[PDB]
Amino acid sequence: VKLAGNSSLCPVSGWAIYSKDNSIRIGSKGDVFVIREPFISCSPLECRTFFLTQGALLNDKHSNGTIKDRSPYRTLMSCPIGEVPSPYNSRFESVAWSASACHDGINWLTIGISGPDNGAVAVLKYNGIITDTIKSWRNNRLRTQESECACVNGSCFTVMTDGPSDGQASYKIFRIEKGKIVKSVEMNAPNYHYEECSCYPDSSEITCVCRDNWHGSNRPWVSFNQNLEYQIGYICSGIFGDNPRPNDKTGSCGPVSSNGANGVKGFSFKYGNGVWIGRTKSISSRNGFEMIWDPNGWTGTDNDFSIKQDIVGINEWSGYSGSFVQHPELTGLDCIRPCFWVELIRGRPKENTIWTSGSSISFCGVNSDTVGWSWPDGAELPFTID
Amino acid sequence: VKLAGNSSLCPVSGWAIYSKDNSIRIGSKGDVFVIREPFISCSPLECRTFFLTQGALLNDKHSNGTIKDRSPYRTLMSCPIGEVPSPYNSRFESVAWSASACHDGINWLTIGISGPDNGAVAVLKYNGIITDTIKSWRNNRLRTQESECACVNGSCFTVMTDGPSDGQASYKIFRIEKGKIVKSVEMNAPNYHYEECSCYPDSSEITCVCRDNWHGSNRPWVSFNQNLEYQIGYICSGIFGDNPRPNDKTGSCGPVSSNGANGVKGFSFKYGNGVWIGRTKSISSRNGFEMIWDPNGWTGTDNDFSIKQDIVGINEWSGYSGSFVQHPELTGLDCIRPCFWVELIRGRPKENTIWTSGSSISFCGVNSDTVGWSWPDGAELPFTID
Amino acid sequence: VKLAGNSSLCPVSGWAIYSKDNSIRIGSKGDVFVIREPFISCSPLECRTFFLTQGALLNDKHSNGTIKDRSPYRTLMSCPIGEVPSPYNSRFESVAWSASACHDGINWLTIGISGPDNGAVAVLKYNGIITDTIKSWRNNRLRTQESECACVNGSCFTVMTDGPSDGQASYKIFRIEKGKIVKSVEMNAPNYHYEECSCYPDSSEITCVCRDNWHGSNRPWVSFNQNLEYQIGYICSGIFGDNPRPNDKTGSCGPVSSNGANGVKGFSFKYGNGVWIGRTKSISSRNGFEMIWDPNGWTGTDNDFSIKQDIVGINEWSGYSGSFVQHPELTGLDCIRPCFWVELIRGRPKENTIWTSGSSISFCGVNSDTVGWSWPDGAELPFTID
Amino acid sequence: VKLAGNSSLCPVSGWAIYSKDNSIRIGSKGDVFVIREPFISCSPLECRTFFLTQGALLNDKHSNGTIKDRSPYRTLMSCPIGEVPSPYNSRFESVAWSASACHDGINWLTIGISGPDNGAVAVLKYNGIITDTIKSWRNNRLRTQESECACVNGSCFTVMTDGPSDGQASYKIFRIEKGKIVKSVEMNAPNYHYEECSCYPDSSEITCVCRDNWHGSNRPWVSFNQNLEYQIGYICSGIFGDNPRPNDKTGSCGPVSSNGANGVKGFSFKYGNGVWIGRTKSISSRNGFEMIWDPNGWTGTDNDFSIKQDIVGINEWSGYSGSFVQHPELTGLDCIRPCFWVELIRGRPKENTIWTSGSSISFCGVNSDTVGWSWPDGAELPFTID
Ligand SMILES: *[C@@H]1O[C@H](CO)[C@@H](O[C@@H]2O[C@H](CO)[C@@H](O)[C@H](O)[C@H]2NC(C)=O)[C@H](O)[C@H]1NC(C)=O
Ligand SMILES: *[C@@H]1O[C@H](CO)[C@@H](O[C@@H]2O[C@H](CO)[C@@H](O)[C@H](O)[C@H]2NC(C)=O)[C@H](O)[C@H]1NC(C)=O
Ligand SMILES: *[C@@H]1O[C@H](CO)[C@@H](O[C@@H]2O[C@H](CO)[C@@H](O)[C@H](O)[C@H]2NC(C)=O)[C@H](O)[C@H]1NC(C)=O
Ligand SMILES: *[C@@H]1O[C@H](CO)[C@@H](O[C@@H]2O[C@H](CO)[C@@H](O)[C@H](O)[C@H]2NC(C)=O)[C@H](O)[C@H]1NC(C)=O
Ligand SMILES: *[C@@H]1O[C@H](CO)[C@@H](O[C@@H]2O[C@H](CO)[C@@H](O)[C@H](O)[C@H]2NC(C)=O)[C@H](O)[C@H]1NC(C)=O
Ligand SMILES: *[C@@H]1O[C@H](CO)[C@@H](O[C@@H]2O[C@H](CO)[C@@H](O)[C@H](O)[C@H]2NC(C)=O)[C@H](O)[C@H]1NC(C)=O
Ligand SMILES: *[C@@H]1O[C@H](CO)[C@@H](O)[C@H](O)[C@H]1NC(C)=O
Ligand SMILES: *[C@@H]1O[C@H](CO)[C@@H](O)[C@H](O)[C@H]1NC(C)=O
Ligand SMILES: *[C@@H]1O[C@H](CO)[C@@H](O)[C@H](O)[C@H]1NC(C)=O
Ligand SMILES: *[C@@H]1O[C@H](CO)[C@@H](O)[C@H](O)[C@H]1NC(C)=O
Ligand SMILES: *[C@H]1O[C@H](CO)[C@@H](O)[C@H](O)[C@H]1NC(C)=O
Ligand SMILES: *[C@H]1O[C@H](CO)[C@@H](O)[C@H](O)[C@H]1NC(C)=O
Ligand SMILES: [Ca+2]
Ligand SMILES: [Ca+2]
Ligand SMILES: [Ca+2]
Ligand SMILES: [Ca+2]
Repeated sequence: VKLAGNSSLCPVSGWAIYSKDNSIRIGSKGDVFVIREPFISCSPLECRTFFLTQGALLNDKHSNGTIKDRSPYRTLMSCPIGEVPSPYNSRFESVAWSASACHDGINWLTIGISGPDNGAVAVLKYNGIITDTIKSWRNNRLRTQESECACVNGSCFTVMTDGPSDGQASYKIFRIEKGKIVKSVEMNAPNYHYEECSCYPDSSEITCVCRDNWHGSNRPWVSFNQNLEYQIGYICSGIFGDNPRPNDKTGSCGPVSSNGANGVKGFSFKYGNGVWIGRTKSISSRNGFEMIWDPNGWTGTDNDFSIKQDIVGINEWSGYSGSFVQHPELTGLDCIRPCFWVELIRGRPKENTIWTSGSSISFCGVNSDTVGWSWPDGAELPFTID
Repeated sequence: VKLAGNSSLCPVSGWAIYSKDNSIRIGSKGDVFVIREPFISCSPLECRTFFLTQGALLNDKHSNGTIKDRSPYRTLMSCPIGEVPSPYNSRFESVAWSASACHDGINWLTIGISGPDNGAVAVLKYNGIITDTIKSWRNNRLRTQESECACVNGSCFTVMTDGPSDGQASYKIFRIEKGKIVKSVEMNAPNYHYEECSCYPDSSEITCVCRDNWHGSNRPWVSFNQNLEYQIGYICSGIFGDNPRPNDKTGSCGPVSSNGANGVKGFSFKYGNGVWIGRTKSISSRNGFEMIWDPNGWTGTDNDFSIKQDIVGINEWSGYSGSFVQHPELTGLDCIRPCFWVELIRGRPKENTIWTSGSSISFCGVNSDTVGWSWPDGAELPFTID
Repeated sequence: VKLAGNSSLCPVSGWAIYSKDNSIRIGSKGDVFVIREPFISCSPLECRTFFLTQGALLNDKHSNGTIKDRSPYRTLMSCPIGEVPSPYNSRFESVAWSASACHDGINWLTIGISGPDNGAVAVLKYNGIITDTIKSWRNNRLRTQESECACVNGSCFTVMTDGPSDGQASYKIFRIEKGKIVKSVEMNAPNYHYEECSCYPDSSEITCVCRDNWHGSNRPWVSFNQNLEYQIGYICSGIFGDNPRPNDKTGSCGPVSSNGANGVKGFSFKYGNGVWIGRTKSISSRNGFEMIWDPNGWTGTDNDFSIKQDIVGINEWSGYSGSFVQHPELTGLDCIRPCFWVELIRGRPKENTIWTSGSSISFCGVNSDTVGWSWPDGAELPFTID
Repeated sequence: VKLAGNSSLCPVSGWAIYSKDNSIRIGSKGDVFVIREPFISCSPLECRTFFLTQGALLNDKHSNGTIKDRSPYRTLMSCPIGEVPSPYNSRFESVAWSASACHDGINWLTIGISGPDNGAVAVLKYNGIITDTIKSWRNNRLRTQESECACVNGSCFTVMTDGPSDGQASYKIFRIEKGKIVKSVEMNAPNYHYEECSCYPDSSEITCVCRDNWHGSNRPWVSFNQNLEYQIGYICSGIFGDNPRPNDKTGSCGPVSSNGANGVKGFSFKYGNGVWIGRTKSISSRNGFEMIWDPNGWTGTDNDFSIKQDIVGINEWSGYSGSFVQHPELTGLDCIRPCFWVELIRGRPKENTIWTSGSSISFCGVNSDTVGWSWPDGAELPFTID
């Protein structure tokens, strides 16, 4: 049966570890894909890890990072959560160098973008069958979430960006039913910048927390109903969630220009005026990870926080991170449980290898005892191929 | 339930990318079969990639291409679409050095031809159980589609050739129910030459577009009803569909003798007087691929065209290509969707290796926005074993 | 539903190739078990390949044939027919250095013998659960079929041997329901010798064709009803079915002493006074394979034959061979279809390697066009490990 | 449906071999995890082998045993019984360096403990969904069974220890329904020491046989009803069950201090005043294994016994061992069948390698004929990586 999506988020005091795949450790000898963007999404039966690959395995010559991000070889694929991304346990999903995926309760929806930078096409599959497409409307690198879309009552929702990572781009929200786009709207957001949105349902509404690559070191957000009537803003907290970023001062409800260029895929959970912020430990590099609870960090600008839980050690490698949810139809709970994944990037540019790949850890929000720690990748680099 | 097969082909203005397995890139380290003829066919539940193997893996000594094409080691096998053809994810189908496969809605039908050059036997399996055999009637390399067969109303249909690739041969159309041959007819086609037919259903009828290895650089066709009452011809378009071929001149509704010797497996879709032609970019070798819409190419002789969409770049390796359809019982559409696959041949004879294998890309016909590009194999040759 | 087993064997004029796994060819690089005794058995849903392994893979040091046949490491395992015996696609069945398996229509029965030579225990599993055991009654290498047992109307049947391979041993027939032995009888067979019986159902009765290791170069048989009331004899045909054997003279309805010592696992199909004999092409070594039809070879002693079909070339490697059937509950036929498998042994003692393993080919009996040929192993020995 | 758990243990006169995975032998070439604690547990449909991994494979550099036992990389995973623990056939369960698992009849319950030594958290999953957490209450290495938990009437039960392995610690019994902790009680057991409990159901009650790492060379026990009303004691038999241990003298119903320091995970089955003791053959190291029936060993102090059955030879490697049961809902029997597994440890500290891993053999209790033998690991050490 289709997901209702009408209950609020679960109250969450801590994050319990849910999975760890040890991809790069195992891939040293085993046949494991070189991957990026290991996002998680759940059906009413299971939870899956989606990822992007150049069609190359670790410790092989083809893992040579000479190929561009947006290449003809890049594919979206999925494996069971906690298992390694192997050609022997992965479903092929779509040919894509930018992707999104979500289950409406009946079938899997996957959004795969491929093609040239000046005319990329996003191909929509529902139950493995192509059901719709969209072409680039600004002819400048059509790109999407790199994490799960959000589904409420048989409609799934996503956000796409067309334009520069450098300045003003064009941002669109989409409403999708059974793989077919039934409504879309462009966001009136001058001076804002949206990339790689983490989106989730909450009381029949979707909230996305994204990445400003232009001039924001805090995170932009967009929230909308099913008719795509939206509000936009930035996370006001002085606890800045992007990377790179400055040290924590008083925040802003607009874009924080200080160290605002570049960014990393991220997420955050809104609870009234409060926010659960997932971010790196390092302000300048992709090192460490921590969950921080600010009871007024959504609308307030002060840099005060009450709860902080360690996820990845300051000296260890992290990277991309995204939100994912588990619905009452899967858990049997009365609310929608918030969860998150972290990509643990190893190799270039930070380390002396010829390749780059990411590990995967994930955590679920629970209202019971938890603990801070460090769950890093664990691979000993460089590898045999280097 | 049985596939009805009584609706028209879907109107198609473009081709969206459906799959890419990157199998040769992955097969550098991974345990992937050395394959040829990666044809796709679909059940009402899934789509599968069938292929032929010498029973050898990439980067192994057994992949040494000294063994003849019609060896006793050759086997037909299948794997899920977009995944690598590996011994760990492949389903064994039949012992064959020539094959065809299709799903009637209830069960899989596979046709595997093996045996000596002068007395080959086609073994027919319905649901993996041997249900019939056909013996070579002209004692000269009995051979079939290397592509999916077509099914209508609980009957599946195929074309088989017995005789030389050098001149006049014998061609038979077959009607199959539950894996049993219920009716066959020999085609009365002097001066014609049919090999490796790409066949598809359309309004309760089957259309095959084949390969003239004798004296034709345009593609021969045959079409028939359920009682096997047939018509024959060639594609009249000046846009020549075979390889090798001459440059585009005024076409012919018979065989075009210019560079008509030899060829490559191919396909085309008929829409009234018009034709969707898929072909290589080079006229001499198997390089590049493109889709061309000629509104008057089926029956008209001129070499004008409306639409052209790139698939594989001019300097990139292509090879075999074939058609497959998706029935409304799979898609929920009102028509039968045309799709196609391309084999991307790497190694001998063109490249300095000891082996030869094909990669896989597939596309499906949509009436929404698409884009031309190049989706090539991508493996760095030679390999360790070379 | 449970197999009736009450119809007669299918009339068979020829043998169509059913499978070929190319194990040793693929195992050169891939992770494939070193195997012996690749027998086939079928459930109403599928057909499976069972095999014995020392728990070692090809091209690995552990494949060193220093270990004895009846060791603690030997396990019975099964993989889908035509697929390679890999740790990634094989079900574990039982710890055994001698085995049998059959499906009664409801669940799998497996018989696994392990333990010391002077007190071996056969463990009976039904649906993976241990349901019964038998201990060695003569304390001399308790051993069984090395091929499928036979099931008629919810009772499965097998034959076990306890005693010397050198002279008179003890032979017992068993009746098994839901994995539990409900009746057994000892065979009153002085001067006879039974090892490695190939057994099949036929009109509610079981016929086994076995291997005389003592002093018979023709094959002994035993046939019985469901109450285990049995008849015994030898195949009278001058076309001798064992290996080693003499050249074809006039036969005997008793044991043929000439070249009677040693033997090979084999099979034969009784049709009234006639017999389908499967045997090697070489009289002294395990080379080649052929099917021979003698219209009076069961009860008559003359060495005349009307039909002969080549399976494996005279210069190629063969080995063990067994019978298997497909019931009307699987095929939809009115009779029980006879089929057979051949093990293609490579390595020691015949070849200069450190190991020994077998390939697998199988054939089904059909009443339509067939052909003789040679489908050999195909591996290039010696391997890297040697 | 829920497992009733209200019948008695089956009467058992011997142990028949159930499985052997030969994983270290296969892992020489194959891609097999370096594992510890290969405990077995059964659903009403299948039996599975759970295990812990550092996320490393055999013959890889990552298998370097310098990483601590309670690392962040440690994960609980499962595979079908008798198959190798491979990344290609293993199901991810939880992130854990200490674990327990059981099936209540409806769904799998897994318990995975991870986190820092001073604040470990037990994460409970029902059907793969986090349902509860328990935090370390004594802040000293919270740890559990390393063996299956026991389920009765839709409730599952486990034992957890918090405190030193050096002296007095804290021990708690837990009652779990649908993955939620409904009741727990602390054991009032001064002078006692419980670790790594092997627990099983019997007539609506649970009996655990554990490891005294403090000052006991005989095994401690605890037993309780559904309300967790418990009894405690030690196994009085002079046949000592732990390792290290002294030679068999007069026993004690309290802790036997002689060689009582340290130990190994083990199990035993209670039958009234009698006990089935599984133990190592050596008294100093982890070598050999045997089953012993002492008709008065549970409550009596003498060191006499009736039955003894060999499992692993005196000079062969053994290690951890634990109990698992098969309920009547799986077997169709009238009682609850006792079974057990043995871990076969190869490598450090005993052997000159860089790694440590365990093999797996399992046995089930039958009332029919059995035989003593030796079923050892069998791998030739050292390996290429050593
Ligand atoms: C990865 O790719 C790079 C770029 O193609 C390779 O760099 C080459 O290194 C050799 C050194 O002998 C030079 O001769 C080439 O000219 C380099 N190429 C370029 C474009 O500068 C590198 O060898 C590759 N690494 C692999 C395959 O492991
Ligand atoms: C194609 O054939 C299908 C199935 O044979 C037709 O659907 C049937 O149409 C008849 C006509 O009244 C109905 O009685 C049945 O209820 C239909 N069956 C199903 C399964 O739908 C369909 O009409 C045909 N379409 C055409 C002719 O275009
Ligand atoms: C592939 O097979 C061919 C032919 O069997 C091998 O070529 C041989 O190479 C030798 C020199 O090493 C030459 O004398 C001949 O041309 C070939 N021999 C024969 C008997 O034809 C080639 O070595 C093989 N490649 C492999 C196994 O990697
Ligand atoms: C297979 O096993 C045999 C027997 O153990 C090994 O033979 C040994 O060969 C070496 C040669 O240096 C001798 O030193 C040993 O004494 C031999 N053993 C015996 C019992 O004679 C052989 O090396 C093994 N092959 C492998 C592991 O590949
Ligand atoms: C063990 O418990 C089972 C299930 O609770 C008992 O079986 C039930 O017994 C009651 C008693 O009349 C019947 O009403 C039900 O029909 C039974 N249910 C099932 C599923 O069989 C069983 O009696 C108990 N066995 C004992 C007490 O030894
Ligand atoms: C396993 O890990 C250990 C410790 O990290 C490695 O041992 C090192 O070896 C060097 C000499 O090569 C010695 O100086 C030290 O004893 C160790 N170094 C450190 C920093 O502790 C060992 O090489 C590793 N084995 C592998 C990777 O195979
Ligand atoms: C959520 O939706 C379901 C189905 O529409 C409804 O039954 C339920 O009352 C809703 N829950 C709310 C509004 O809390
Ligand atoms: C929920 O689903 C029903 C069923 O289609 C739909 O009609 C209704 O609009 C929905 N309610 C929402 C979206 O709140
Ligand atoms: C075989 O058995 C079935 C069920 O017992 C019966 O219906 C059928 O008549 C039998 N076939 C024969 C005797 O030919
Ligand atoms: C076939 O099965 C029935 C059902 O159990 C049995 O009663 C009868 O004896 C059988 N008939 C045979 C074995 O011919
Ligand atoms: C074919 O479909 C069924 C199967 O034979 C038959 O009943 C029906 O009349 C036929 N329909 C056609 C030929 O369109
Ligand atoms: C436990 O089983 C069910 C579940 O609570 C309950 O109805 C029944 O009364 C109980 N039976 C016992 C404790 O034996
Ligand atoms: Ca930024
Ligand atoms: Ca041609
Ligand atoms: Ca003999
Ligand atoms: Ca102790």
